[PDB]
Amino acid sequence: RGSHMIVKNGEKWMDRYEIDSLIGKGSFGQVVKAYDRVEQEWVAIKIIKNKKAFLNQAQIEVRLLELMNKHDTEMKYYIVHLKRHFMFRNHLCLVFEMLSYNLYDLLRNTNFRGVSLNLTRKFAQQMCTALLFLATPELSIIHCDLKPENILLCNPKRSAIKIVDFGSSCQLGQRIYQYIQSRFYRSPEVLLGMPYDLAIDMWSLGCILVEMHTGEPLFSGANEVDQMNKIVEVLGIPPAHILDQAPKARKFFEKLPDGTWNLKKTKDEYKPPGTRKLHNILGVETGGPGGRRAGESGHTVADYLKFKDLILRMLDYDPKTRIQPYYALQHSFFKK
Ligand SMILES: Cc1nc(NCc2c(F)cccc2F)c2c(-c3ccnc(N)c3)c[nH]c2n1
Ligand SMILES: [Cl-]
Repeated sequence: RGSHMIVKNGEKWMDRYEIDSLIGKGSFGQVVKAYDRVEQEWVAIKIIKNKKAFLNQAQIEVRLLELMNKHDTEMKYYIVHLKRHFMFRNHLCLVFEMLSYNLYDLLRNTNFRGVSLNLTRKFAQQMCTALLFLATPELSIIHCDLKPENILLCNPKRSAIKIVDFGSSCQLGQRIYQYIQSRFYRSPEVLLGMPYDLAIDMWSLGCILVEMHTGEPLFSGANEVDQMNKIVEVLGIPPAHILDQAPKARKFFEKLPDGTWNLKKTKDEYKPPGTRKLHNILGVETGGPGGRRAGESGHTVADYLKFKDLILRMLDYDPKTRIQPYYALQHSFFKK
């Protein structure tokens, strides 16, 4: 009774799946680590709730990464592999490859100190490859929920990562669901109710990489007004040419005499627009985030300037000008 299924541990499904542990619940239902008796390998099984909303979302997710499986390319390997699917005990079940803990657990491991710029660089490259694969014309898949939680390590003692959770995913010209992207990673086009393309995932990747290295969220809004006001602290007021074409622009800003845009009141107070420099957040010249990387190998001002430039390309207010996967992979921040 209710949405969920039966958690036991030790139970064996279809004389094939030996269930030993629950990895973690999601909005969509459960994920469990089990053993495959016929393929002789470990598997994580996504158990979708017995509801239309989540089932319909699962059917899209199934369809999208089946489509990804057709492509002959090394790059497809940065997306989680779906081995098979079957309905069982009235639940849709997706069998995936076993991966490891997410990048939010890896940050919690360091007590939110952040990982090294060297590891942040490896993550940034694998994700830029993954976003590139998604952008293949035949695919043109917009994940719409990229965040540390949906980025998983393959093995806990190694740097290789993959993207998971394509329940929220759509395809370029579509406007299916009311709510897309996690608030902290929500790109400003989505905050202002403007149409969105594959550019919104690159804005999420930008916020994620800064958090990976500083150890904390770049823009941690409690609500949508908080989110925009905190993005404005770092990047200033958005372009007038953007705010002039945005349905929800007059939620957060106000048109002035000069045809200019100034902020609305705190109601009841943020740092003035663009005064919370990304220079001091990364601490390019003050020994890295909170001074914690001072003296440390591979944490030079030169290295912090290249990372800073690349993140600022990814945090472009303009989705037309924001850096695309193919070109972010040519950046000096990755230069060999
Ligand atoms: C250790 C582990 N873990 C995994 N999942 C971790 C996890 C949770 F435990 C709970 C909620 C979301 C989530 F990604 C997964 C998934 C997975 C899971 C969900 N959706 C997709 N598309 C893939 C595949 N392999 C996994 N391996
Ligand atoms: Cl709000």
